[PDB]
Amino acid sequence: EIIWESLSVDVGSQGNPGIVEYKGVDTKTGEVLFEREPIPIGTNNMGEFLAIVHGLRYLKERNSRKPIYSNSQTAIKWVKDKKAKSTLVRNEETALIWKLVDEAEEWLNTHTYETPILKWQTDKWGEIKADY
RNA sequence: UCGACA
DNA sequence: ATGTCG
Ligand SMILES: [Mg+2]
Ligand SMILES: [Mg+2]
Repeated sequence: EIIWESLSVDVGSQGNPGIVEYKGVDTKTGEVLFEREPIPIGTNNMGEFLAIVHGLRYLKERNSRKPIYSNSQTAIKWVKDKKAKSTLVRNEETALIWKLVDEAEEWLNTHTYETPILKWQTDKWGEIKADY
């Protein structure tokens, strides 16, 4: 049932909106494959979205067909739509995350991928392996 | 009016 | 508490 041969991604924050980071781990081993430097202001869902898209890019650049697990129904939908429907205000503090989101959407519109993006089933399996 | 995912 | 979708 759990596809162990996969990349798991999650967001961590302090505040929401607040300081946002995300990371990607090997679901089997728990090895940390990428971790993004904290972004001073963002939302949980923005970070969950950026983590997926970072994973797609990471896997694509490495010619890997592994799926990606996320526990975020929001982010999964945003990635599918190629569109992050965040409510976060736009100002000088949120400019960085909003630039990163814009660039993520732009990646999705300029690349193909066959990577299945799967929902991690927290209720049945416990916390996703990339959890902070 | 909630339900659900975080 | 907030950020999001069904
Ligand atoms: Mg999560
Ligand atoms: Mg989590």
